[PDB]
Order: sequence, then C-alpha cells, then structure tokens
Amino acid sequence: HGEKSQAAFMRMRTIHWYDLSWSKEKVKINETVEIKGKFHVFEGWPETVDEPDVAFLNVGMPGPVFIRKESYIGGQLVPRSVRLEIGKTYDFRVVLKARRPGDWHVHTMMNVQGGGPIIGPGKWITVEGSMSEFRNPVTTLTGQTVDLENYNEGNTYFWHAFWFAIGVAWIGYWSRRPIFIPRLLMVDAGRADELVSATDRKVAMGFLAATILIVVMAMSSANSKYPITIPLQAGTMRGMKPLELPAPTVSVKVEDATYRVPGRAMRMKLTITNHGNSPIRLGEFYTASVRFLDSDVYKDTTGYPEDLLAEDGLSVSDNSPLAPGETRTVDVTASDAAWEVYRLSDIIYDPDSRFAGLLFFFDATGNRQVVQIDAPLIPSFM
Amino acid sequence: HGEKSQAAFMRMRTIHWYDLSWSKEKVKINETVEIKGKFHVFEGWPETVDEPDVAFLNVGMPGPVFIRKESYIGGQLVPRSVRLEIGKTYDFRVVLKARRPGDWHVHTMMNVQGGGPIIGPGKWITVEGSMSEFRNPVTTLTGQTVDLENYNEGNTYFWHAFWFAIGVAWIGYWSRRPIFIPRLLMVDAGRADELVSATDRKVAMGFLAATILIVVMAMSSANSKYPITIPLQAGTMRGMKPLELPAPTVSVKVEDATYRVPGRAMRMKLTITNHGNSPIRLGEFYTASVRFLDSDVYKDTTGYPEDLLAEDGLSVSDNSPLAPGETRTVDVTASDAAWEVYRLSDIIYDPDSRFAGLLFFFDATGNRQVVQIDAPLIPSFM
Amino acid sequence: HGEKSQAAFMRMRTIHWYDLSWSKEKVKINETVEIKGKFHVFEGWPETVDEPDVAFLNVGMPGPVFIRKESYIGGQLVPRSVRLEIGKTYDFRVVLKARRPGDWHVHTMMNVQGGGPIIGPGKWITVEGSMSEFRNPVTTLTGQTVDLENYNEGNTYFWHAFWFAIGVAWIGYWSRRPIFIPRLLMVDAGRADELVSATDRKVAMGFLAATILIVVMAMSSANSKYPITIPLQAGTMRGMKPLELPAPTVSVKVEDATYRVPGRAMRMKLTITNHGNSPIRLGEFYTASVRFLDSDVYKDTTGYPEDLLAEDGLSVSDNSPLAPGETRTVDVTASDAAWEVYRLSDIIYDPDSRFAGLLFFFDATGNRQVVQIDAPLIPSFM
Ligand SMILES: CCCCCCC/C=C/CCCCCCCC(=O)OC[C@H](COP(=O)(O)OCCN)OC(=O)CCCCCCCCCCCCCCC
Ligand SMILES: CCCCCCC/C=C/CCCCCCCC(=O)OC[C@H](COP(=O)(O)OCCN)OC(=O)CCCCCCCCCCCCCCC
Ligand SMILES: CCCCCCC/C=C/CCCCCCCC(=O)OC[C@H](COP(=O)(O)OCCN)OC(=O)CCCCCCCCCCCCCCC
Ligand SMILES: CCCCCCC/C=C/CCCCCCCC(=O)OC[C@H](COP(=O)(O)OCCN)OC(=O)CCCCCCCCCCCCCCC
Ligand SMILES: CCCCCCC/C=C/CCCCCCCC(=O)OC[C@H](COP(=O)(O)OCCN)OC(=O)CCCCCCCCCCCCCCC
Ligand SMILES: CCCCCCC/C=C/CCCCCCCC(=O)OC[C@H](COP(=O)(O)OCCN)OC(=O)CCCCCCCCCCCCCCC
Ligand SMILES: CCCCCCC/C=C\CCCCCCCC(=O)OC[C@H](COP(=O)(O)OCCN)OC(=O)CCCCCCCCCCCCCCC
Ligand SMILES: CCCCCCC/C=C\CCCCCCCC(=O)OC[C@H](COP(=O)(O)OCCN)OC(=O)CCCCCCCCCCCCCCC
Ligand SMILES: CCCCCCC/C=C\CCCCCCCC(=O)OC[C@H](COP(=O)(O)OCCN)OC(=O)CCCCCCCCCCCCCCC
Ligand SMILES: [Cu+2]
Ligand SMILES: [Cu+2]
Ligand SMILES: [Cu+2]
Ligand SMILES: [Cu+2]
Ligand SMILES: [Cu+2]
Ligand SMILES: [Cu+2]
Repeated sequence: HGEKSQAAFMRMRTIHWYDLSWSKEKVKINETVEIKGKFHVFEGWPETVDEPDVAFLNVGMPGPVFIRKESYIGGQLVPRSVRLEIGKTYDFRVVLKARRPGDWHVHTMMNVQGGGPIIGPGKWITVEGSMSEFRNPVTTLTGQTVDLENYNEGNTYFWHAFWFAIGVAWIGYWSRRPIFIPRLLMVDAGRADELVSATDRKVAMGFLAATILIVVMAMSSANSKYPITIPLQAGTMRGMKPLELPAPTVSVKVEDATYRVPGRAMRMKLTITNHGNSPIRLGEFYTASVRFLDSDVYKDTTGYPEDLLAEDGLSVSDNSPLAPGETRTVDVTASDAAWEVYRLSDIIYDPDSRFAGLLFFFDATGNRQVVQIDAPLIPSFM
Repeated sequence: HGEKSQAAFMRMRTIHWYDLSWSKEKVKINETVEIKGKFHVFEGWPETVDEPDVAFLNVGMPGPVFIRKESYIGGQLVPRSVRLEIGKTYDFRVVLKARRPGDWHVHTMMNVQGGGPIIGPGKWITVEGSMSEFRNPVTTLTGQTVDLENYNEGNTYFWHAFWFAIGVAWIGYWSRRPIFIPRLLMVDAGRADELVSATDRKVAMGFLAATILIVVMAMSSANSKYPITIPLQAGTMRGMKPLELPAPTVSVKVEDATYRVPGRAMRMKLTITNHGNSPIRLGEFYTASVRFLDSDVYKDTTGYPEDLLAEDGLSVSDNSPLAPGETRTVDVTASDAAWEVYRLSDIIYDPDSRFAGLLFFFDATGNRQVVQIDAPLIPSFM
Repeated sequence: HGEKSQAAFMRMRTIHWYDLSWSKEKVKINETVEIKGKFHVFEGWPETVDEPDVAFLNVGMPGPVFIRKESYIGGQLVPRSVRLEIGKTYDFRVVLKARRPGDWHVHTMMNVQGGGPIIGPGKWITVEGSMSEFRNPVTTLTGQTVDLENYNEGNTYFWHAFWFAIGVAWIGYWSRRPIFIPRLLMVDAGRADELVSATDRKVAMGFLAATILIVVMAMSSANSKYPITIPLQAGTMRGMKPLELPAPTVSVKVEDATYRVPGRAMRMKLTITNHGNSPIRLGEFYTASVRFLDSDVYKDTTGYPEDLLAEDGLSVSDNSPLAPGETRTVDVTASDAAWEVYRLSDIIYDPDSRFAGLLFFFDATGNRQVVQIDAPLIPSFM
C-alpha cells in the first residue's frame, strides 16, 4: 500500500524488480517465508531522487506482523544501509518470520536517502495461529539465550515506575499544604520567606543527595551485572556485488510511445534487431510492477500478484520468430485495468512524461533475454 | 561576447569545441541556420567549477535575435538540462531560426550549474529582412495551430487591465473625499468612527464578494475553455550517448611550456611518439577557441571565425613526417595577436598557471588524430 | 604520534601503505631523506569519511624539524591538494631536508577533506648538527636567489614597528593630560566641548592625512620595487596516474574472523585458491601499519619500524606450497603486543566491528602477490 499515490513516472524510472519467488503463500506462526528476486537500477535516474549511495532494503507491511529474520543483497547480509550503483542488477533475498495472524499484503522495497520509498510488487500472505505462540530466541556472545519479545521489559518497568514514584513523592510532599491562592497572596504581601522552612531545606538536600547516590549506585550495579557491552552498530556497507548478466543479443529502439488519456492502455512502435540467440519473440512488457504478457509466447508460473499480472495484455502486431538479424518494426499494445487501477494513467499530471520498462524475449529453447527501454510518453486526446 | 573577461586558465581547462560548421553565413527572416560540432570535457576539471552533472546547451547572442528551433546532444533532443561525464566527447547540433535583422555574433555555450558560462567560438551571422515577417507556428495536441509571437497576448492584457481597473475603482471610491490631513485630525481627535459609514461597509462587502465570485467564475470558465492542460515539463536528462573515438596512435609529452609576459606567443617542448598510422605531422594547436595552424600541413576550410584562426601561428622546430615509432622532441611556438586580443596573456593574474589544449596530427592520406595535452605554464620575464 | 587514539576500524578500513623505503636513518643538517612507498585506497571506504576527492599528502612530525623539499604522487609533483579514486593504488615519494637536530618520529600521512588524518607507519630518524647551519635557497624567476629562513623578515619588522609607533604616538599625544576621572566629570557636567581644542582638531587632521599619504606612498614604492608579482597558487590537481598492478592469481575468502577481548591476537579461517603463479605460501598479514610475518616464508629487510614489525606473528595452520588450483582452508593467527600497544584491541569500542588488511603470497621464485581481504570481526569473551 502507498504506490498508487506515487507519481507514475517516478515509479517507472527508479528500480525494476524482475523474477520473484515466494516460498509459501500460507504460513503458520513462527514459520518462515522467503522472498527472492532481482532488482535493476534505471540508468536515467530522476534528478529529484538522490543517487542510491545510501539505500536500505526494507519490507513493506502494516507493521511487525512479520519479523525480518534476515536480508541479503548479492548473497551478503545487509542489516545496515548499503550503496548501490546506477545501471546495475542485484539479487535480493529476504527471510521473514510470521508473528501475527491475518491476511497481509507484503512488498519488497528500497528506501533511498534523499529520495523516499521505492515499493515493489505486493503479495497477499495468510498467517494462521495465535500471536501468543510467537517466540524470538537470540543467543548472545556471553552464553545467554533470551527471548526478544519480553527481554528487559521488567527492568524498564521497574526503573521507570521507581523514578516516577520518586517524582510523585517530591510533588506530594509540597502538595499537602495550600498550593496556589494563599501562597500567591503571601508572596505578593512580602511573606515569601515564611513559605519555606528549615525542614523543607533539609528535605530538598536529602532528595538531591539520594537522587545522585541512587543514580551512581544503579550505574555501578548495571556495570557489574553486564560487564561486556558494545555500542550500537551502524554504518553504510559498500562493495555490494552486482550481477554479471549476458548483454542482450537483442536491440530495441522506441520510435513512438503514446497513451489515450481517457484510456486504459499504452501503445508503442518498436524496431527490434536480433543479434543471434536464434529466432526470438517478445513475451512480456514490465512497466511499474505491472507485467503485460503475450500468452502465446510466455506464461507466468510464479504466483505473480494477479492484480499486477495481465496474462494477455501484450498485443504485438507481428510476434513471429524474429530470425537472427531481422529488423522488424512492430506496434505493441499494453492493455489492462491495472493501468488505471495502479494509476499509471496519472502520468498526465506528471512534470515529466517519459516512461521506462523491461521487455523479455524468448527463443524456441526458452532462453530469455532482457532488454531495457526508455522513451517519452505522449498522451492522445483526439 | 563575455569570454575575454573570463580567466584564461578556466577557458583553457573546461570544454574544448573542435570541428564546427555553420550551414549559412547570411540568412533571411524565418530561415534556419544549423551549427554542428564536437565538444570534449577536460579530464582535469577545475575544482571551483562543479562537475557537469547538470549542464545546459545554450546559444550566446544579445537576445532573441534568433529562436532556438532545436538542440541535439548526441542525436537526442535536449530541451532540458543534461548530465555530462568528465573526459568524454559529444556531438552537438543546434538549429536556430532568424527573427531580427542585423549582424549577430553567435556562440555555442555550455551553462554548467555551480560553474557558470562556458562560451565557445563566436561567428558573425547577418540576418536580412523585417522583424514583422517572423512567424512561430506551433501545433498543439488538441488540434490547434497557434503563433507563439502573439498567442494569449490579448487575454493577458484584458485580465491585467480588468484587475487594475478594479483596484483603481476601489481606491477612487475613497479618493473622492478629503484624504490625509482632515482624516488624520479626526482620528487624533477621537472621531475615527465617523470616518466610515454603513454605506462604506456595504461597499466593502460587495467588493469582497464580487472579487471572490469573479475569481471563481473566471477559473471555471478557463477550465471549461481549456479542459486539457499539463504541468510545466522539467527535469535533468541522463544517459547522453558520447562519441566512441579512435584512441590516438600518437603520444605527446609536454616537457616545458613557457610564455613571455610582455608577450604575444607561447612556446612548448614536446616529445612525440608515433604508434603507427603512417608518418604524421602536427597541423594545429587549439587552446581557448584560438586555433594555431601550420599552413604546410593543414588549411581550415570551414569558415572558422578569422579573429580566432591563426593560419600560420604554429611554428614546429622539425615538422617532418614522424615515421611510425620515431620519438622526436620538438619546440613548438604558437604565436598570434589573438593571444593578447582574447586576453590569454592574462594567465599572469590567474591563481592557477596551468594550460590545456588539443593537438591535431595528419598523415599523408589526410587522416586526423587528436591528442590532448595539459601542463603548467611558466611566465618568462627576462 | 596520534594514531593509537584513532578508532581501530577507521585505521583498518581507510588507506593501506605497503612496501616503503627510507634512504637514510641518520642525516646531517641540510641533508635530504627520501621516503618512497605505495598506498592503496580501501574499496569499502567508511561512510563518515568523505571520499578522497580532495586529499593532501602530508608529513607527520612535531613541526618543521624537516622541510618538505618535494612530494610526488605517481611521479607528479603535488604541492596542492589532489583527487584520489577509491580502490586504486598509487606510488608516493617524499624528499625532506633536515632542519633541526634530534630524534624525530616521521610518518607519511594522507589528510582527507571531510575525513581527517590518515597516518602511516612512523620511523625514527636522527638529525645531527646545528640548526644555525640550515639554509633554504630559492631562485626566483626575476633572477634573484634568496634564503627563505630570513627573507623579508626585516621589512616586516620595520613596517610593523613603524605602524605600532604611530599608534603609540597617537595615544600618547592624548595621554599627557588627565585621562579618566576629570574628563568623565567634565563630560557629566556638560563641559565636553572644552575637552577638545582647535589644535587637537588640526593634529587629528594631520594624522589622518599623513596616514593616508604614507599608505599610498608605501604601496607605490612596493609596486616599484617588485613590479612582477603573481597571486597565491591554489587548486585541486586531478588526473593522478594510478598503478596498473597484476590482478592476484590468488583468491582468498574469509570464513570467520575473531579476537579474544582480554586478548593480544586475532584469528581467521581463510579459504585460499591458487589460480597459477606456481605453489604459493602466505608470508605476511598487514592490518593497521602492523605487519605480521611468517619467518619461514618471508623476512623484512627494509628497516620497517620494529614496534610495528612482528617477524613471527603469522601462524598458519598449514603453510605448505599451495599447488596452483589447491583450495585449502587454513586457520591463521596474527599475534603481537602491537595489537594491544597500537590499541587495535579497542575495536571493542567501535560502532563498526569490521576489519580490512593485506595478505602477501610468495612463490618459490620469490614473486609476490597482494590479496585484499575484508570481513567483520567478532570478539570472543568465553
Ligand atoms: C492521577 C492524577 C492525575 C495526574 C497526576 C500528575 C502529577 C501528580 C500530581 C499530584 C500528586 C500529589 C497528590 C496530592 C497531594 C496529596 C495530599 O495532600 O493528600 C491529602 C489531601 C489534602 O488534605 P486536605 O487539604 O485536608 O484535603 C483536600 C483534599 N480532600 O486530602 C485528600 O483527601 C486527598 C486529595 C489528594 C489526592 C490526589 C492524588 C492524585 C495524584 C497521584 C496520581 C499518580 C499517578 C500519576 C500519573 C497520572
Ligand atoms: C566541581 C566543582 C563543584 C561545583 C561548584 C559548586 C559547588 C557548591 C558548593 C556550595 C557553595 C555554597 C555554600 C554552601 C556551604 C556549605 C553547604 O553545603 O551548605 C549547605 C548549602 C546551603 O547553604 P548554607 O547552609 O547557607 O551554607 C553555609 C554553610 N552550611 O546547601 C547546599 O550546598 C545544597 C544542599 C546540601 C548539600 C548536601 C549534599 C547534597 C548535594 C551534593 C551531592 C552529595 C552526594 C554525592 C553522591 C556521591
Ligand atoms: C496616473 C496617475 C499616477 C498613478 C496612479 C496610481 C494609483 C491611483 C491613484 C488615484 C486614483 C483615484 C483618482 C482620484 C480620485 C478621483 C476624484 O475624486 O476625482 C474628482 C476630484 C476630486 O474632487 P474635488 O475635491 O472637488 O477636486 C479636487 C481635485 N480637482 O476632482 C478633480 O477635478 C479630479 C482630480 C483627480 C484626478 C486624478 C486621477 C489620476 C489617477 C488615475 C490613474 C490611473 C492609471 C494608473 C497607473 C498610472
Ligand atoms: C472555513 C471557515 C470559515 C472561516 C471562519 C471565519 C468566518 C467568519 C464569519 C463571520 C463572523 C463575524 C460575525 C458576522 C456575523 C454575520 C455577518 O456576516 O455579518 C456581517 C459582517 C459584519 O459583522 P456584523 O454585521 O456586526 O455581524 C452581526 C450580524 N450581521 O461582515 C462580514 O462578515 C464581512 C462582510 C459581509 C460578508 C458578505 C459575504 C462576502 C464575503 C464572503 C464571500 C461570499 C461569496 C462567496 C463566493 C462564492
Ligand atoms: C609597556 C606598557 C604596556 C602596554 C602599552 C600599550 C599601549 C600604550 C599605552 C600608553 C602609551 C602612552 C604613554 C603614557 C603617556 C606619556 C606621558 O604623558 O608621559 C609623561 C607622564 C605624565 O606626566 P605627569 O602627569 O606629570 O606624570 C604622571 C606619571 N608620572 O609622566 C611620567 O613620568 C611618565 C609616565 C608614563 C609612562 C608610560 C609609558 C608606557 C607606554 C609605552 C609602551 C610601548 C610598548 C607597547 C607594547 C607593550
Ligand atoms: C568619494 C566621495 C568622498 C566621500 C564623501 C565625504 C567627503 C567629506 C567631505 C567633508 C564634508 C564636511 C564639511 C567640511 C568642509 C571642508 C573641510 O574639509 O573642513 C574641515 C573638516 C571639519 O569641518 P569644518 O572645519 O567645520 O568645515 C567647514 C569648512 N572647513 O574636517 C575634515 O574634513 C576632516 C579633517 C580635515 C581634512 C584634511 C584632509 C585629510 C583627510 C583626507 C585625506 C587627504 C589626503 C589624501 C591623500 C592623497
Ligand atoms: C518510591 C519510593 C518513595 C520514597 C519515599 C522517601 C521519603 C521521602 C521524604 C520523607 C519526608 C520526611 C521529612 C521529615 C522532616 C520533618 C522535620 O523537619 O522534622 C524536624 C526535624 C528535627 O530533626 P532534629 O533531629 O531536631 O535535627 C536533625 C538531627 N537530629 O528537622 C529536620 O531537619 C529533619 C530532617 C529529616 C528529613 C527527612 C527527609 C529524607 C527523605 C529521603 C527519602 C529517600 C528516598 C527513598 C530511598 C529508597
Ligand atoms: C473595471 C470595472 C469597474 C467596476 C465598477 C463597479 C462599481 C463599484 C462601486 C459602486 C459604488 C456604489 C455605492 C453605493 C452606496 C451608496 C449608499 O450607501 O446609498 C445608501 C444605500 C441605501 O440603500 P437601501 O435600499 O436603503 O438599503 C439597501 C437595500 N435597499 O445604502 C446601501 O447600503 C447601498 C449599498 C450599495 C452598494 C453598491 C456597491 C456595489 C459595487 C460592486 C461593483 C461590482 C464590480 C463590477 C462587476 C463587473
Ligand atoms: C613613528 C614616528 C613618530 C612620528 C611622530 C609625529 C609627530 C606627531 C605629532 C606632533 C604633535 C604636534 C602638535 C602641535 C600643535 C600645537 C598647537 O596647536 O599649537 C598652536 C598652533 C598655532 O599655529 P599657527 O601658526 O598660529 O596656525 C597654523 C598656521 N600658522 O595651532 C595649530 O593648529 C598647529 C598645528 C600643528 C599640528 C602638528 C601635528 C602634525 C603631526 C604629524 C606627524 C607626522 C607623522 C610622522 C611622519 C613620518
Ligand atoms: Cu500493499
Ligand atoms: Cu531497470
Ligand atoms: Cu560574441
Ligand atoms: Cu578536451
Ligand atoms: Cu609518531
Ligand atoms: Cu587497501
């Protein structure tokens, strides 16, 4: 939730999430779900979004209904912010543990500093069980195993209640006497010195000394109880390993790209050159989490969110085997209610009417090439 | 105009504009002139100029004597700011349309954010005709063809005059009575409440209600008249395609570079190694829009501004065919009044006495290699 | 001095200084000492240190006990700040001239803007002689040879004394009369106009006119005496040539890296793959200026500061010739008091417990390969 309201061109021109898998659709409490996939950083990064020099891989959900057990970018655990390079592709994996029952829309997201949220496709996952069964065991380097759900709760309650009680006692010591009107009149009359006695001064001295001594003793006792402590671990982790992918033996030029403004579709003229890899055929156009597929060339079998999957939303004028070398100019039409449901038609309000997306080409043997396209998008009103 | 006053080293060390062409020297009104060429970004970019992450290709002229019909960087239209990389070469093309008659010095420039203006060579172009004949037709996506010279002029005049008249009427309603002295005396005397009557309150209420209602009705009518509107299109366009140029089979090392301070020339010792490409010969040294040529090796036939063209300003101790492999140390002398006219001799006031420029080598067949040189420049006073 | 107090991980993860040489250990006054070596910029640059876009090569010493005659980065003199790239290796050379007698700990350092100091290994150098024998001759472009120790000293003294005397005379002219109490009483009584006479006004006018005229005449005389002047030369020098080094035919993966917190050592599990270059053997681990060596494989003969040299501080479970192709998992133990002396054990207070260092592999013929390792460092308390 939160993507439909984001500018259409910003969603089109930031990060592209390609083949994704979810290990389970329905999980029990304390069971783990794995979300893997690839994300590509668009070369034409918008200028109002800072470069992903400081980026964090996040899980979009209405709260800690899951707990993120681990997250890996390129096989490396990423508990901190990371640095990503423009134009590179990265594998990502996220292992989550179920905490609260219910149906949850879970998304993979990249939070970018100086940019904001970049939400990926969301999937509905059902958690069955009771929240009281959730456990979060962690073993420390000191040899102690604790449960993070209730660890250190009683100590915090005790100390906060103790200090609150001390403050309440300090206020109530003075609250046993007339408070506001008689004291104000006495101060106005010049009898302020009569409002504080020697016993009050001794009580204040005792309160101050007891507070300081208790703080010192509590710090000493806490140090004795936990002689081994480390500061909070923070920093930006550089040197993320990107994917070394086969360059596309397929070249695609966008002649024109238009959308009818009333409109639930997008149309584009494309010149495609096959540089080998056998006769190929376009099977899918990915724009903003929406996948328009050509049923005759490719069929999704990964449980891609159906609200974002158009099984026959790709209409190519001529989708015949493009013999290696053939340069065919084709008119592709990407049509689906998701265009209007995911407010991609709101590119009419955007201060930049340019789109970007991914095209997937398959040969007879099923090998897939990914081609990256970007162009300006012209609205049609006649 | 405006380059002679810019620091000599800043002009030497930012952008180099090489082979340029102008389609016409004399044009009529509404006729188009094309300026094409190449620009190279110097690797040793000055630190006080921000990197050209946000750069705009501009035309330097005393105003809209021309209108910039289009501009292309690497074959791509660039109506917005673009991103350029240090050390890369780009083709550029600018098509301008003549608007005002007269002789105009036209320059191609790169405005760089956090840096300032980078002016290129200027050429004198004559426009013959009358300004009243200039037309700027534009066809909109709604099917309307308009002339940008006078489009929406009458509407703006009408609305501004209407609101100015309303304000004048509001002031003049109160201006029919004594204004300053009697009213001031009455306010001082305590008779302020007598200065505003019930009729005045009713008039003020009517003015407020009429203003609000007129604004609302005008907005509704404007929306009805123009139901299709888009916001201003802005942004920085990345992914500019640079030139893939042959690396210079010629290696040049600058041993020493000196200039006499009184002085109208510059001298340099150079070690040149030919790595193939047949016997070569130096034909031209480009510094800051100034081209020093060796008449025996090369002759300009592009109409390069004569104030910046020194046909025999390159004197090479030995400019004989440098057999592939020969490593000759030569003393080159670049001499021309342009050195003093374009204030390149003002490098003596610069906080950085280092120069950069381009050397052009030609073989027997006429093939040209471009070598890029940079060194510190030492003034000579004895 | 000043490195032991710097965070251990910051010292481990910034710049690595490898093979270094000092021309002399004991020098006389006016004699020169050359310090050469290589420095590598770590790929995982810490986020709190700005990238070395503006870096200066500096000499760490308690003052001008030496004078830095020259400094070269990649064979190019670097009197100004320079730009360095992450992940590149550079040669550096520094020629210093002895000025003051005594024993001096001299370090090579890289000052990085927005980062702070990066100190390298320090060496003790003895200077014998008298400071009065030190000379700093410099020949100017005007044909004058001067000594920078005493040049322009007398002129500065004369002008400062002259202006101080003028100010003292101005104060003392008024100081001959009663100063504070009688004048205050007269001003309070309304007799302020009697405290300044016409002669005082004439004296003030003469002082003002003489000051302005003297300033103008002094400027004119200084211009006449030195008709050739240049501004201060400043700027950041880009285009530093890095080393083109053989990629390591040796691959090393860090399985685990741990240190006992009481502790004077560090332990690591490593998987090493030989990709040719004959049977190899680990001979040295460099962490933070500390070099742990395996005496049986390599011996230092460069006079590396002994406080930072552990001749037998590298213990490899199996350090037998790793036949090209062999993938052996070995347990290496780097032990030395320098770990505690140079406060590398203070990584326990660091907000980032990750280390980086260099491994040196030698074959039978003595050829050396450098492998770069980085991992998180886990403290052991049991
Ligand atoms: C829950 C209260 C709201 C917020 C409290 C915030 C800070 C505390 C303020 C007052 C503390 C001192 C009590 C008054 C002097 C406590 C005090 O003096 O009590 C005797 C009073 C005074 O004697 P008197 O002049 O002969 O009688 C006048 C009132 N009948 O008599 C009483 O019968 C008791 C009345 C006082 C009861 C108020 C207690 C509520 C405060 C404790 C709340 C603790 C929880 C805090 C978080 C919400
Ligand atoms: C690092 C330097 C210290 C900071 C400088 C200021 C220090 C001030 C000193 C007092 C100067 C004022 C004159 C008072 C003369 C001595 C003095 O302390 O008198 C009591 C004064 C009231 O002043 P007075 O009676 O008119 O003074 C005349 C002689 N008694 O109250 C206080 O000082 C505050 C309340 C009583 C203090 C008891 C200790 C509790 C507070 C400290 C914590 C102790 C427990 C430590 C935990 C381990
Ligand atoms: C061009 C004027 C300069 C700038 C104007 C700026 C804002 C407007 C100020 C005054 C408007 C109300 C007029 C006075 C009450 C208009 C008004 O009350 O006119 C009757 C006056 C007053 O009657 P009275 O007391 O019996 O006579 C005294 C003056 N003789 O009599 C007149 O004979 C007319 C004199 C007033 C003429 C001034 C008009 C100029 C202002 C309009 C300019 C519009 C263009 C604006 C942009 C420049
Ligand atoms: C979103 C919330 C609204 C903002 C809150 C403030 C609103 C204020 C309300 C009035 C409170 C003061 C008491 C007045 C009582 C009602 C009232 O409006 O009285 C007239 C008052 C003068 O006060 P009064 O006579 O002593 O009031 C006693 C009873 N009449 O003048 C005004 O309110 C201003 C001039 C007359 C207003 C006429 C409408 C023109 C202005 C609004 C635009 C209407 C056209 C819309 C275009 C589509
Ligand atoms: C070294 C002094 C410290 C700093 C000086 C800073 C600025 C100068 C202040 C005073 C200058 C005017 C002198 C007084 C009027 C100089 C002056 O009027 O001298 C005659 C006085 C006054 O005559 P009187 O009323 O009959 O006698 C009263 C004092 N006996 O008599 C004297 O016997 C001389 C006393 C004055 C000597 C003070 C001189 C010190 C200042 C010069 C220092 C220069 C070095 C500067 C850097 C440190
Ligand atoms: C660029 C524009 C200049 C700045 C504008 C202000 C200039 C001010 C002028 C004076 C106006 C006040 C009326 C005084 C009338 C003329 C005048 O200068 O009178 C003397 C006034 C005192 O005023 P007054 O006697 O009541 O004036 C009545 C007629 N004399 O003192 C001063 O002006 C200051 C002290 C005397 C000046 C002598 C010259 C020394 C200062 C300047 C440097 C000269 C040497 C140059 C070196 C090459
Ligand atoms: C959450 C836990 C709540 C803690 C509650 C603590 C109690 C707080 C205040 C008690 C007020 C009694 C005032 C009696 C003066 C009532 C009073 O003033 O009585 C006259 C005495 C006469 O004493 P004397 O013998 O003639 O002279 C002194 C030596 N003999 O004067 C005084 O000066 C008596 C001073 C006594 C002050 C006691 C207050 C100390 C409170 C510290 C509390 C510590 C916090 C808890 C620790 C875990
Ligand atoms: C650029 C175009 C210029 C537009 C010029 C607009 C004219 C402006 C002001 C007229 C002043 C007349 C004042 C008469 C009070 C003169 C006045 O006060 O007369 C006494 C009346 C008595 O009226 P009554 O009948 O006894 O009671 C009300 C119901 N019957 O009192 C009032 O309260 C009369 C109020 C009348 C106010 C009229 C002003 C409205 C002006 C709106 C202009 C709209 C803008 C143009 C639209 C395109
Ligand atoms: C470090 C070097 C130190 C320099 C010391 C300079 C001496 C400073 C002040 C002298 C005070 C004498 C005051 C006499 C008034 C004492 C005074 O006021 O005497 C009455 C005269 C009467 O003169 P008169 O003839 O009747 O009228 C004028 C034409 N004839 O009035 C005046 O107005 C006299 C004005 C004389 C002022 C002289 C002060 C000039 C000082 C400039 C110094 C230059 C700096 C050094 C250059 C290298
Ligand atoms: Cu959602
Ligand atoms: Cu992409
Ligand atoms: Cu010009
Ligand atoms: Cu260049
Ligand atoms: Cu030291
Ligand atoms: Cu390194």
